[PDB]
Amino acid sequence: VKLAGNSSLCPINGWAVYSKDNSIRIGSKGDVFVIREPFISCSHLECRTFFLTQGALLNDKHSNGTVKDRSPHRTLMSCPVGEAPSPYNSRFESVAWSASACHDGTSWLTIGISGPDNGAVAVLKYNGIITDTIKSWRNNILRTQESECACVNGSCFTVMTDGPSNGQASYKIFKMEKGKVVKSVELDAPNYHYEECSCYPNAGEITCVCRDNWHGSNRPWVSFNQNLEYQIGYICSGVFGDNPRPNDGTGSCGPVSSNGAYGVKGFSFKYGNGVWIGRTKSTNSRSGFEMIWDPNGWTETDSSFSVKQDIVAITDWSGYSGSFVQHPELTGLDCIRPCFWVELIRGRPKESTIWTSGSSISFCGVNSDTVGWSWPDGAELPFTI
Amino acid sequence: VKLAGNSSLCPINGWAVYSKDNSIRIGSKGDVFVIREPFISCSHLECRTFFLTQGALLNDKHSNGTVKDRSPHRTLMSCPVGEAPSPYNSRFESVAWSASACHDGTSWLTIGISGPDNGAVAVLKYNGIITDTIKSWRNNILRTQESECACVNGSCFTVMTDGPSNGQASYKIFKMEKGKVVKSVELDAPNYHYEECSCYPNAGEITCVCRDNWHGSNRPWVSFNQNLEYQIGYICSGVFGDNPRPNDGTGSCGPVSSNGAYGVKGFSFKYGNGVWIGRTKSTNSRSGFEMIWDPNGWTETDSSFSVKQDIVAITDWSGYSGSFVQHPELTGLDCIRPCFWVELIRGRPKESTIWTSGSSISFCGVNSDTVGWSWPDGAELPFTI
Amino acid sequence: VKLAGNSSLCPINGWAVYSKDNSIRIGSKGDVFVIREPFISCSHLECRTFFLTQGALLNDKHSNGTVKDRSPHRTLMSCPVGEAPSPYNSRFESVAWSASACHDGTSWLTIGISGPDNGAVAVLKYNGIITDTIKSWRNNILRTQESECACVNGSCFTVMTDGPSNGQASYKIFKMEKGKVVKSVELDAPNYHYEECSCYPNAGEITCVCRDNWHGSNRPWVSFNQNLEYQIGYICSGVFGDNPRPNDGTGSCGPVSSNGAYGVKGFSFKYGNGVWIGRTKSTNSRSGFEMIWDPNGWTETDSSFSVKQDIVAITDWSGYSGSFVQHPELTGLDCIRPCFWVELIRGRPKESTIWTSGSSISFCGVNSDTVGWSWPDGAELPFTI
Amino acid sequence: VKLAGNSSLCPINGWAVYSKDNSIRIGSKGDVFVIREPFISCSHLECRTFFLTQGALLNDKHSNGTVKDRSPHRTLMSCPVGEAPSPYNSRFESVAWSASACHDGTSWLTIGISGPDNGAVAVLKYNGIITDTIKSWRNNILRTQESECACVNGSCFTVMTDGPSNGQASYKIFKMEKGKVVKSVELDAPNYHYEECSCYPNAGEITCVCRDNWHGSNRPWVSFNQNLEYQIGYICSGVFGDNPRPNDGTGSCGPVSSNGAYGVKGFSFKYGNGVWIGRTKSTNSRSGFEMIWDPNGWTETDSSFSVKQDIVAITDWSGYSGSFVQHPELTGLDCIRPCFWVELIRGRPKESTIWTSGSSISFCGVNSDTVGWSWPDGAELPFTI
Ligand SMILES: CCC(CC)O[C@@H]1C=C(C(=O)O)C[C@H](N)[C@H]1NC(C)=O
Repeated sequence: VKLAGNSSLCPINGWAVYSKDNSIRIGSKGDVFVIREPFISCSHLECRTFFLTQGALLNDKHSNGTVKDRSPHRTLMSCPVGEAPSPYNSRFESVAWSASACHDGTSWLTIGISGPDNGAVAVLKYNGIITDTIKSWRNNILRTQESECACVNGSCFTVMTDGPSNGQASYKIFKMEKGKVVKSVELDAPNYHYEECSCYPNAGEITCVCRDNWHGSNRPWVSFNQNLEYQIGYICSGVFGDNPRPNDGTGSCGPVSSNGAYGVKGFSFKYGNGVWIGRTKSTNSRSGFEMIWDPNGWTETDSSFSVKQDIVAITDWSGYSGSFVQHPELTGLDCIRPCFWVELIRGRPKESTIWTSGSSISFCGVNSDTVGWSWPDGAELPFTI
Repeated sequence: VKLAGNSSLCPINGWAVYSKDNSIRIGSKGDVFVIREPFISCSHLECRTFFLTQGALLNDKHSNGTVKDRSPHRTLMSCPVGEAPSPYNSRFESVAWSASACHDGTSWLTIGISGPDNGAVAVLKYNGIITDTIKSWRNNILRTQESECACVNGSCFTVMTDGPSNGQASYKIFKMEKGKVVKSVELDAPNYHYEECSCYPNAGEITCVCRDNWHGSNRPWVSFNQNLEYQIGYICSGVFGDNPRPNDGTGSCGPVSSNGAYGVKGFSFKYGNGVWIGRTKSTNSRSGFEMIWDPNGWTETDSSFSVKQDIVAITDWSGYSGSFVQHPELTGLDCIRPCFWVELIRGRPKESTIWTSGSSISFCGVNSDTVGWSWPDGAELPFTI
Repeated sequence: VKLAGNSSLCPINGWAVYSKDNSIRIGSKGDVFVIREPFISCSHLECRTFFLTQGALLNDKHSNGTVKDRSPHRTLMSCPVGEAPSPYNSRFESVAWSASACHDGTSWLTIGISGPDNGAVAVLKYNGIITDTIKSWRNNILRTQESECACVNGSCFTVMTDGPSNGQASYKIFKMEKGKVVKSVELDAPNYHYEECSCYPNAGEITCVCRDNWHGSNRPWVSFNQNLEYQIGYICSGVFGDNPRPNDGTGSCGPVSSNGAYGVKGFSFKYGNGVWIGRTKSTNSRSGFEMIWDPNGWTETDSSFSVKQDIVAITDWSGYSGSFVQHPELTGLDCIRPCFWVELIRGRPKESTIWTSGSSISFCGVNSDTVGWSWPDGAELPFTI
Repeated sequence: VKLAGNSSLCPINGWAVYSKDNSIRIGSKGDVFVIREPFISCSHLECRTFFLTQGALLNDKHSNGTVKDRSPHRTLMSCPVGEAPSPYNSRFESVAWSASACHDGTSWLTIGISGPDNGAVAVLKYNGIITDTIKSWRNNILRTQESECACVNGSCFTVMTDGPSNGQASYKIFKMEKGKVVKSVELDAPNYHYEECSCYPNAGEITCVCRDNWHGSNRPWVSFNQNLEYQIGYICSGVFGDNPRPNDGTGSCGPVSSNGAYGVKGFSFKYGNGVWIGRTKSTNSRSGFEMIWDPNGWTETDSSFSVKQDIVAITDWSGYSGSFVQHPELTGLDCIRPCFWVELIRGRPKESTIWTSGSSISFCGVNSDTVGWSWPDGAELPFTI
């Protein structure tokens, strides 16, 4: 039975720890994969951590990591949440160096992009069997979310970008059913920059908060209806979401240029005019992580908010973070659970090692209360190398 | 179908071995988690061993174990009974440094506490999805059973403590249905100290034998109806069940203060006025274990009992122990099976290693006869370190 | 639905290879249990390999193996046929240093004996939960088949022995259902000696071909009905099946003393007055294996037989072997498929290592023709130790 | 419900990446089997990777590899597609130094041949249980596909060879039902040489394109109906498909002798008079790989073709490749989906190590577009040896 996306984000007051895989600590001795962007996505029955791997284990020569980001050895795989991703507990999903995945309530749709930078191609797989293909339309690094795609009413959607990671690039939103692109639209988003979008369903529409790697310290967003009729803008909140960024001053609804000329995959959840923002604690490094509730900051420009829930201390590394959803059909709830996962990145380039991998921690919505704390990766570097 | 807890504990003459995971021996080379409190719990179909990990494997630098007991890496996981807990074979359950779990006939209820000591939050999950949150109400290390909770008529129950592990603390009994607290009661138990409760259902009610870390050598207990109407007291037998403890002299039905101002998670099974006391063989160390049947001993003070069955020889190390039950819905029996597990602690503080982990063995009730013997951990220490 | 054991053994011409796990060779690097007696047994749906482990892995110090045969760490487990037994693919069955198992069409019956030599106890489990217990009745190493028991008409049967491994011992046949011993009989077998029986159903009855460790070079047998009314004897064939043994001279229908004073778990299939005998090739060691078809040989004394199918060369080590059965409920055949398995033992006492473990190979019945060959263990000893 | 093979090959334009296991890169630390000929075959629900192993893991002394190809330790196993084959994730299929496998829509049929060169025997299994045997009829290395067999309307087919791998050999086609040979036919192919056939169903008929190890640079083929009524020939195209082979000149419909006096296992898909040809890029080594579409090149001789899609750069190693198929009962499509896998051989004889193993990559049919690229093994040799 197809996942209805008609309900709304549940009302929350904080975030409860949902999972911590300790991959890198476990991986010191265990056969753990060296990985990146470990995003979570759920079905009507279970939740899985997807991730991309260079096809190498921690503490092996092959973790050498000097390799180009986009190698032909990169693969999308998944394992059950909270488990250290190893070759013994991971299901192969697709060959790719950028990807997303989501479940329509019936089957898994995975989207693995691979090939050369000037002709990369996205392979879509419904229940593991290739169902469609998408080719680079700009011949300049076709790439996608690196987190869950969103499904509604039997249709799933994703955002892909092709073009420079500096100036303008091209952005298309795709609508697919049973792994087949039935429709697609190129956003008319001049002066906007979209990368690694974190999308989620809400009352039959999709919202995505993304990364602006070109020229914005705040994050750009796009929300569209099942017919790909959209709207775009930037979280106006002066609690800037991107990293690097400037100190929290006065925000704006289009690209904040001071310091926002790079970035990190992140997310944000829109509540009315308010925003729950996840972000690194540091303004320079992918260190620390905190959730911030700025009621009415999605439209207003302030530096003030009302709640801050710590997640990872500034003294410990973080990295990519993205959002994921639990549908009522999995929960029994009468709303959609917003949840998020954080990538705790270790090694290069901030640490003196030959490799780079990450741990995940994830949290979920919830009305009852929570607490802030620090759930860092916890590995002692460097490794036997 | 919900688990009816209306039958009573099955009459028993002794305890037959049920399982032994050999985790620490296998861990010498295998990828086994370093763990603590591997309690067992069963559903209407199978039994699983739950345990807590620091997220490190045996024989690996990260099992350094100089970390605070309650680190943010401690996680609750489970694997089939008798298997070595490894990331290749364990299911992630929850992020926690204290917890319990129990199945109600439908799904697993897991309860994992994490967070700082001045406001730990218990996250309750039903079938893997968060269903409730309980906050510390004293802001002083909120903690729970470290063993199977008890379900009856579709409602599950547990006991949590908040406050000091020395003097008076606050104790509450929780009642939840489908992972949600539907009723809670604070016990009016001045002079009492409850910690790491071993609870079990009997005839529609729950009886818990716990640990008094404050000032008792005998174990305190609580029993309660499905409406949290309760009774409390201490095991009066002069066969003191805690550890440390004094030599078996004359008990009392309120905390025996000679020598019992510390302790160890243990259990006991009440039959009528008698008791099966599980406890260590030594009175100073967590070494050896034995089962003891002091009939007319739960209400009476003596030193005399009728049976003693050896489990682990004074010469070997033991540790936490807890009860678990096997319901007729799993068993086919017309009564509830009393079972228990014993944690075989190796390493620190009694050995000269840099870690602490434990193996597990369990036994079940039984009418037929058994044999006393010694099923110790069996690992050679130290390890390659 | 209960396995009907009413059909007869299928007629056969030779044995086709069924499996080979390579455990020891794989075990040089992989995490493989050091095991003994990996007998195979099947249900109505799958076949599984059971085996006993010392709770240790190949190439780790704990395989030190100087440990008594009967240690409290010994456990009964199982993994799918053909797979190397590791703590990552094996199910835990029971704590045991002697064992047997068999499926009745509904659930698995396992029997694991543990405890001291003067009072061992056999734990029976039906679907993993304890259903009965049997204590030593001579207080001298209660012990069992180390191979599949036999089920017919929803009752399973096994043979246990208690008493010395030299002179007269005591022999009992247990009839159990749903894992509960519903009847037992002590064989009245003066001058007989039964250990490690390999039993199989045929035409509603059970026949077991065992090992005489006391004074026989020929194998003793027992066959009984569902009411435990039995008959007994020795394979009369001069193609002596035990090991050690003399050169094939003239056999006798009661113990052949010469050279018959020790032995190895073996099996044999009776077909009318003929026997399919499996035995080692050497007469002083456990090396080589061959299936021999001596028609008119179970009741006659000859040295002559019609067929010999090599299985393991004399230049390679073998060990225990036993029979396991297919039933027409798992096969679709109108008869019972006789199969067998052979244990390839490497290490001590024949080899200069610190451990002993074995690999497994299996073959089945089959009407079509096969080929004799040699399927040895294939590991290079000694190991990294 | 049995798999109908009544539909035609789906029309296609190129090949989308389906999987990459990186087994070598991973085996560098992880416990992965050293394998050869990892063919893929699918059921109506999943696709698995079958491979053959020597019973040894990478980076362990048992991969020493000086061993005859045809050892008694060689086994057929399978694991999900895209996963690294390890004893922890692979299922045991059969003892075999040559094999094939296919699912008939109901259960899997595996064909494993083992035994000595003068009289090997193909053991057939249906759903894990032996269902027939086929003995060498020339006593000179009976051998089969090393790739998926073809199933149609409930009958599966395979091709085996017996005889010299130089001069005339003997070649037979077999039709089986429920793993039982129901009909076989010897090809009347004087001057032809068939080995390691890649077969596939098309419109209720099977087509196989094989290896001529005797005196052919082009590949020989056999197509047959459900009654084993057949036809034979060679791919006439001057786009020589074997390796070694000469530079692409003018070919012939009968064995091209220039340089095709050895070879490598391969495939091609027939569409009308056209042919999709999968082949290595070098004419001397098993290096690189590419798909070429030579329309009107299955019946014609040219050096001209229309499309060339790269799969592995000339600069990297490659190996066996085979066709597998996806049926409509699995895909939902209305036609049979052609796919292929490529074996990426590392080590001996081309590199300086003591072992030989292969990774795998695979691609499927597809109407949308794709891209040529290189997806090499990526392992750094030599290993710690
Ligand atoms: C014996 C003929 C056959 C083709 C030449 O040899 C194959 C060549 C191989 C090869 O050249 O890659 C390896 C195969 N595993 C082998 N199979 C057998 C049956 O031994």
